[PDB]
Order: sequence, then structure tokens, then C-alpha cells
Amino acid sequence: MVTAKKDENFSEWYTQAIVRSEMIEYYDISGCYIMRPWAFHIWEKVQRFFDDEIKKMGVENSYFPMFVSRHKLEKESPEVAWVTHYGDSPLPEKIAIRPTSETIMYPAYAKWIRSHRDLPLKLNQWCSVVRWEFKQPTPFLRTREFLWQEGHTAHATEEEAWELVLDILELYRRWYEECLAVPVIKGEKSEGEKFAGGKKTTTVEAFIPENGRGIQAATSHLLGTNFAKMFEIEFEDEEGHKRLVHQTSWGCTTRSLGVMIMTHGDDKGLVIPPRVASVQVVIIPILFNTGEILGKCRELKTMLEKADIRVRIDDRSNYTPGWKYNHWEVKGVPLRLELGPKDLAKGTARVVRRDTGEAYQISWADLAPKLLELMEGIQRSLFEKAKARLHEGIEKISTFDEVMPALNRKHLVLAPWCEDPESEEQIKKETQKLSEIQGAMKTLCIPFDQPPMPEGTKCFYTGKPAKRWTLWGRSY
Amino acid sequence: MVTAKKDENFSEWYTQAIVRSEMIEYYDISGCYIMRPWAFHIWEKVQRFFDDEIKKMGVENSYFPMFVSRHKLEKESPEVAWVTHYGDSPLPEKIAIRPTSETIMYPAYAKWIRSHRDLPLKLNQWCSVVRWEFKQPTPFLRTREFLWQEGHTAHATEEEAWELVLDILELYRRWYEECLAVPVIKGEKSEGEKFAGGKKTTTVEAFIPENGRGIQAATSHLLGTNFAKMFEIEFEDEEGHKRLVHQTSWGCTTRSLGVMIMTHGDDKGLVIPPRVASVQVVIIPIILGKCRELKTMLEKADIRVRIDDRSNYTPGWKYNHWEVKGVPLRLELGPKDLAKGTARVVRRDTGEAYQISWADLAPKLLELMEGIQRSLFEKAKARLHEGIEKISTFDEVMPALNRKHLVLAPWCEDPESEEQIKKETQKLSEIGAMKTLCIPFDQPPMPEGTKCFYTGKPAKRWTLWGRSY
Ligand SMILES: Nc1ncnc2c1ncn2[C@@H]1O[C@H](COP(=O)(O)OP(=O)(O)NP(=O)(O)O)[C@@H](O)[C@H]1O
Ligand SMILES: Nc1ncnc2c1ncn2[C@@H]1O[C@H](COP(=O)(O)OP(=O)(O)NP(=O)(O)O)[C@@H](O)[C@H]1O
Ligand SMILES: O=C(C[C@H]1NCCC[C@H]1O)Cn1cnc2c(c1=O)CCCC2
Ligand SMILES: O=C(C[C@H]1NCCC[C@H]1O)Cn1cnc2c(c1=O)CCCC2
Ligand SMILES: [Cl-]
Ligand SMILES: [Mg+2]
Ligand SMILES: [Mg+2]
Ligand SMILES: [Mg+2]
Ligand SMILES: [Mg+2]
Repeated sequence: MVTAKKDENFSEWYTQAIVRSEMIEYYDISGCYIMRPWAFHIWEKVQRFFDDEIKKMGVENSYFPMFVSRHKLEKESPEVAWVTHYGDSPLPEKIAIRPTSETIMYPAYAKWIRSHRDLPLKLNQWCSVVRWEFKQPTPFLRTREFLWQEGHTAHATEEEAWELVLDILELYRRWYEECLAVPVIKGEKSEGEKFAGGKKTTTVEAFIPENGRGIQAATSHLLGTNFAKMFEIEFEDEEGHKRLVHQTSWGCTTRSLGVMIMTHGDDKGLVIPPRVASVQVVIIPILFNTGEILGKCRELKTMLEKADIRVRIDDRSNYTPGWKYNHWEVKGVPLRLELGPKDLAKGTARVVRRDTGEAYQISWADLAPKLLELMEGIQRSLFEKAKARLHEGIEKISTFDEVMPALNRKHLVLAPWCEDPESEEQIKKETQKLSEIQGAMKTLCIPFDQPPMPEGTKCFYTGKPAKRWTLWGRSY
Repeated sequence: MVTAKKDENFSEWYTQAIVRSEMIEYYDISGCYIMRPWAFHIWEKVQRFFDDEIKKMGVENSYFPMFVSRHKLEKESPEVAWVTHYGDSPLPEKIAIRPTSETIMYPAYAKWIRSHRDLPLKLNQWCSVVRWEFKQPTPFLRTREFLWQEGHTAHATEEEAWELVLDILELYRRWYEECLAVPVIKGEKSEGEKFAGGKKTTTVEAFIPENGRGIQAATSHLLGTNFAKMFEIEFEDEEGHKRLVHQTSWGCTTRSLGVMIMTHGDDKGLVIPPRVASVQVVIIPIILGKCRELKTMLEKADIRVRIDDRSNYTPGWKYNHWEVKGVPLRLELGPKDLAKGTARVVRRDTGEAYQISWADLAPKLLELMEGIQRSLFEKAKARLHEGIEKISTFDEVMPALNRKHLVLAPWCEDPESEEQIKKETQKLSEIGAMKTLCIPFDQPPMPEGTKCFYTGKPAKRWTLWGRSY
């Protein structure tokens, strides 16, 4: 059973919910975690979604090695794990476990690209990534081993690369909004928060109401021509001139599962969106074994599986129905089907939806279509409710004085900002100092969706003219 | 374009082939290779196949960590990679990269398995593995980081575990034989080649005609109860007693790709079985509007098609490129074909050309594709059987090895003998060792007089021997 209350004791709730739901088992190495089926299946669902979508844009998959020579990695960091020996035997030079794959992939890109006919080059990989994170580890959200994909592309023009950046970013919106029912906000990173290797970083950001924190959900970079300068990725154009390629890179990790847990979970435990749940409907026979009820459960299973609904009968002998209800509630199965002798006599079954608790009486013949409609309802309502908590979590302000009260209410702040890089630094400091007295607030993104900006408007901090609205907050 | 000859220098043919098809790029860390799309997509076909099949047996995927603490791994190896630092700082204790995951998975098993209600427990994972191999590395066949799937299961009885050992091994036969059209022999490992932590090790074995080497294609172990005792994987049975569990484990790797390549490849380069080819039919314009219509048509039949309508290459360049890459069928369309209402079609395995009318394409291309696949397999099976010699005594071995053959020979199954045979064969080759590949499930009759071909003692079973990877 789940006992820590979600609003009151968020950290404990989260651990309880991931452990008692059977998603995660703890492990003797810090910041590493076991991903059990109930979590891993969700990762498979989103990997297949995204993979299929990039295969439509002409991206192709590859696998580069997890190892990189120190020489190659330090070409141009305290997080990098170094291998120094195998068995008893010292290596000639230490070797790094990949923390990201630029220094592995880009030298190969310099070899493969010779001519404009080689462009665009579009690759992705799925792989694990290792980083010795300094911060407190958190399962899914921050781990020292995480799973991700990483895309790297090279184009003859900026315009084509930018088109891809945005197309990929829309797929990350989809990953989170369409599969996980988490609402996100597309936006440009500030100068201080963007990938230092690139020209412009775009991002998809999320908000955890229960601790008032923003969190970057995924990232898509327009890298410009600078890696191609560094690594010498050049092409003869059709006029025989030597040109630099234009590059993008993008990634999203097992962090997304965690954001999904935090968003839809409640005091009983998980709530998993139907699109990604391992089991969408659990059949629970009201049994404390004559074979009439399980006979009908099996029948119902077959029937529902014909509509591609994922189903499990919990036919365990030694557990009471109510025990089982709770069990599958902690796991967040979006739908429970109850079948007892009553139900068996009526030709009906009783269905309870995990998001709201609402119960329904449904005739055997209507089950398949009615459970499909219920899952669309559940999926959609999870989203709409989270969207509403997102927009209730953002306070629009005009002045630096509105900042601290807005952070204390566990809110994000949306504010007109001059975008001067020095100012971002000043605001990280000033809100750090002010937080200790009573923690740093930073930029999360400049939203693509800009609320209106009355002609005279001034920066909430410097009072200079204000370019755009920037979304700020405490963050992971 | 490929210039080395497969029957003349095999190593350089292989290198050329996997490089010029754009399957493999070489890398500065020895034993490690870049898998490009053309090779990665074939891995994706066989992974999706096996994955779906183990799902129907109730197996579920997971992901355990790639690190394992010194203490846990060094519990009861020169190949294991050790992490000792983050940035410049050293760790309290060093930490190993997963060479296999018994030591990572089995403590959590001991904790999740309490009763018989919790059995069978069936998990699998896809990951990479790192092993600092001392042998000569070879792309795919033997690499320092390789990709695999490792399956690990726990059962109440040995019967049920064993049942599962064989289901999985049939799935590996299917993986090699149905997807990749590589023929394989199911078998038992001898006591000297079995996984030392298990009871029995079953295997499927493949063969490389051009260097006479056998090669383990995949493996599936009846672990018995010995890991259960060591990790404390006990459960409460029906009667209420504390029973150890019965375990299996099994794995297959990217080595499968290299076996496929070496089996079907020829002097012009790769030949890819239709069942695993990302592109089955490449359409080449030599017009563009009909190419589009034909593609649409062929996809109705689920045929995977690419039109190579890239203007920056000559049609000739395209014939050679898709050839080296092993695309099964190539379809050529000019002005003369356009006005005849037909297409010229060339199959990659035999070079045979067909003239096919637009209406008959989908059914005929489907016919040819089943023929390619059926035929790759069948030639490879005949090539396999021409490579194994039934023998009776030891005096036959060296000549058979020099013909680059395996030998099937009756054996007492004394472990000390296999050891002796290796050294002996080592020494006569110096003047190279031959080991057991497997005891085939398919045993020929053993007449009662018969003697072990080496030691002169009464034989037990027929055993397959040769050099190997
Ligand atoms: N330790 C981690 N565990 C899980 N997901 C992660 C982790 N670090 C980064 N991510 C995700 O991976 C995405 C791209 O990685 P990357 O851009 O390299 O991260 P980053 O910029 O270093 N984020 P941060 O470390 O907070 O500064 C990020 O947007 C995160 O959503
Ligand atoms: N270095 C490697 N690269 C690629 N595939 C491998 C490698 N080593 C083993 N395999 C394959 O993966 C399967 C599972 O590994 P495993 O059986 O534990 O290896 P092994 O017993 O150490 N083989 P070997 O090193 O030849 O004695 C093996 O049976 C091989 O089919
Ligand atoms: O990983 C990236 C860039 C890029 N890699 C591909 C997808 C994600 C995208 O952010 C950023 N990054 C984060 N963290 C680190 C590095 C680093 O480049 C370099 C090694 C030190 C740790
Ligand atoms: O890994 C296995 C057995 C088993 N592991 C699980 C799946 C594959 C199956 O063969 C054998 N093995 C091979 N090589 C090594 C080990 C080892 O156990 C232990 C570490 C040293 C290198
Ligand atoms: Cl330029
Ligand atoms: Mg970081
Ligand atoms: Mg950062
Ligand atoms: Mg080995
Ligand atoms: Mg061995």
C-alpha cells in the first residue's frame, strides 16, 4: 500500500510509488537503479513511437562504441568515468565511457562527408550513457547510468537543419503529450543555459507542481557550423567549393518516465496513461475454484485482445479481491474489470477507472468498444487535468518584487526580460541569497508561445526594454 | 566495388565486404567497431523477431545496471573492464563494466522470489557487454564491446526449466535458419566447453567453409540449482518447504550478423536474405512517375522498396552499389521498358534476369524472394554437410582438418580426453587446436562394438569436432 501523501511528503511518495509498484529495485551503486518490466515496458513503448517517427523523416539507426580514447574526448570534465585497466593489466591510456557521442561520431562524419551528394546525413542511436552526476541522484530524473537516444545530423544549409530541429522538437512534444499525457512547453534556451557547442538550443520543458520545479524534458540543438569547424566536416558543393556542414543534435532520456509518474500519480500510487501501460485492463475474478468465473475471464480476455487491448487476469488464489484491487491501483493500471458470480449471472461486468474511481456497468457484448472509448477518455482527461495544473503553476509578473512570493507558492514565473546574459547570472545570485535568508531561480525557456507584450514594457529586473517573455523557476 | 576473392584470401574479402557495403567503420579502440545503418538495421530485424517470440512465452524485458561492484563480481578474470576514476578523482572502490549479468541480476532474484506464486520468473535484457578479449578480434564475430540479449529464468522444477531451455534453442535455430538463412546444428556442449556455472549447456553451432572453423552461434543453459544455492534463491512450495529454484540463461549476439555475411557473401560482396533485408527491391531509373507507381504497388504486398532516384550518381554506379550491399532484387526501368509495359529484374544471388510485366510484379517478386531465401539456406546446408566427415579413429583427423572439415566421431566423453586431443592437435598443427563443437541432438546409430576414436574405449555418442572461433 502507498502511505506518504503526495502533496505533503513528495520525496517519500515518489520512492514508495516506484518501489511498491514494482518499477524500480534499489541497487548497491549510487545513482543507478534497476528498471523492472513495469517501468521498462513504458520505455519500450516510447522508444518505438519515436523510433518509428524518425524512420519516417529518413533518420537511420547505428551503434557507435561506448568507449572513447582520452585523446579524442579531450580534443577541443569531472562527470566522466575512466576505465584504466582490464583484469590485472594497465591500459596504455585511460579510456572514457561515453557521456555523450560527439567525439566518437563526429570524426567518422568528417570521413563520410566529402560531397553534397552525401547530404543530408541523419543518424540516431539508442544507448546507455554514463555521467558521475554531482547532484543528488533521483530515479529516472537524474541517474548516473541513464538510457537515451541521441540524434546527430549534418545538412548543406542552415535552413534545412533548422527545419529538422523543429520537426524533432515536435516529436518530443508528442512523446510526452501523446504517449505520456504530460503537457510541455516548447521554448528557446537563454545564452547561459544552451548547449555551449551550438548556435541555438530548443527545449521542451515540464513542471512538477508538488515541489514547484521546472525540469527540461528533452532538447534539440541547432549546432551551426562550429563542430564542423572543429572536426573538419566539409563538403564540396556543386560548384566545387569547400563548405562547412550545418548540424543538429537532440536527445531525450528515461527521465521522461519519471516526469510521467510525478504528473499523474495520486495518494494511492501510480496512474499510467493507457497508451503506454503494460496492462490496460486487469481482470479480477471475485474469488476467495469451480471454473465458471475464470472460464468467463479467459473468454473476456480473448475478446478484448481481439481489439488489441492489453489484459491480465489476476487469478491468484491466496489474495482477496480487495487486496488485488489495491495492488493494481498502486501499479496504476488504468482499468480494473470485476467479474463475480453476480456479474456472471447478469451477463455484465463492472469496470472501475483508476484516474477518477468512476464505476460502470457494461454488458459483455459492449466491453471491447466501451473500454476503448474509456481509455481515450482517461488518456485525454489525464492530459487536460495536467495541462490545467501547469497553467495554474505559472504566475505572470512585471517586477522583481513579485518573484520570491511566487517561488514560495511553488510557482514558475513568466516575465518580460531583456535577455542580457549578465542579468541571468545576477538573478541566479540574487534569488540564491534571498532563498537562504528566508534555491536559485534560473531561466527555463523563452516560450514559442509568447503572451502579448504591450509596446512600452520593461525588463522585470534591469528595467531596460524587454525583448520577450522568459519562463523562470527553481529547477532540476 | 569488391576486389578480393572469397576463396583466395578470406580475411581480406571479409574486411572489404563489410567495409564497402558500408556495414562497418573502423575505430581507434582496438576490438571495437562502428555499426553503420546497413548493418544496424539487420540487427533490428533479428532483435524484433526474437523479442516478439520470447514475449509469447511470457518473457519480459528489463534493464539492470551496467556496473557491478568489485565485491559482488569477485564473489566465488583477465577480461573484465574496470572503472577506477571519475574525472581525476578516484572512486572509493573500483567498479566493473558488465561482462555478463549473473552477479547483477541474481541478488534481486533472491529478493523477489518468495513463494511458488512468484514462479516462473522470466526476464530478458538487450544491452552491450564489454570483454577485453585476448583473441584476435573480428568485427561481429568477436569484439570487445558486443550487443546481445541475455535471458535469465527461474522455475519450481527442472522439467519446466529444461522445457524452456529447448524452446529458446529452437528460437535461436529460427533466428539463424528462418531469418538469416544460416544452417545450424543443435547440440550439447561437452563437460569441458560447457558453462562452468551450469548443469547442461545446449548450443547451436555454425560453420565457415573458407577457414574450416566451427563457431558457437548462440547458447542456452540448464543452470540447475547451483546459482540458487549460491545466491539464496529459495521459495516456499505448495507443501510449505524451502525449495531452491531451477534456473536457465541464454544469449545470442551481433556475431549472428557476421555468420550471415560469411555464409551468403560472394566475390561481388554481400548477399542479404530477403527476410532480413531493409531494402528488398531497389528500383533504378535509367519514368520517374512509374517508379513511384510501382513502389506504391509493391508496398501493397508489404514488399520493402527503395527508388534510387538520386541524380548525382550514374545508373551503373547504382547497380554496383546496391549489389555490394546485397540487395536481393534490383529492378531496372528505362525508356524501352516503359513502352513495353515491363521491367527488367536481376536477382542478386545468381544474377538471373527476368522480364516481368507491371501487372505480374508483386506476385512474381514475392515468388523470387521466397526462392532467394529458400535457396541461400539450401546451398548453405549442402555446403555445411559437405564440410563434416564421419570418422572412426584418430588417424583420420589431421587430414580432415587440412581439408578444412569438421569431423563427427564416436567418443567416450571422458573430459581428460578432450584436453589431450586439443594439445595433441595443437602440436601436430604447429608441426590450430581442435576442440569439441557439440554432441548433436541428431545422433546416428551407435553399433554395439564401436570404440572411441581416440582412446580405444567404448564410445558413448557421436561428437562433432573441429577448429573453431
Ligand atoms: N543524469 C540524467 N539522468 C537522466 N536524464 C538526464 C540526465 N542528464 C540529462 N538528462 C536528460 O538528457 C537530456 C539531454 O542531455 P544534456 O543536454 O546533455 O543534459 P544537460 O544539459 O547536461 N542537463 P543538465 O545536466 O541538467 O545541465 C536532458 O535535457 C535531460 O532531460
Ligand atoms: N566477444 C564476443 N563478441 C561477440 N559475440 C560473442 C563474444 N563472446 C561470445 N559471443 C557470443 O555470445 C554468446 C554468449 O556468450 P558466452 O557463451 O558467455 O561466451 P563465451 O563462453 O565466453 N564464448 P568464448 O569466449 O568463445 O569461450 C557466446 O556463446 C557467443 O555466441
Ligand atoms: O550531451 C550533450 C549534447 C547533446 N548530445 C546529444 C543529445 C543531447 C545533447 O544535449 C551535452 N553534454 C552534457 N554533459 C556533458 C557533455 C555534454 O556535451 C560533455 C561531457 C561532459 C558531460
Ligand atoms: O556469460 C556467460 C554464461 C551466460 N551468461 C548469460 C547469457 C550468456 C550465457 O552464456 C559465460 N561467461 C563468459 N565470459 C565471462 C564470464 C562468463 O560468465 C564471467 C566474467 C568473465 C567473462
Ligand atoms: Cl562555408
Ligand atoms: Mg548534465
Ligand atoms: Mg545545465
Ligand atoms: Mg569468452
Ligand atoms: Mg570457451
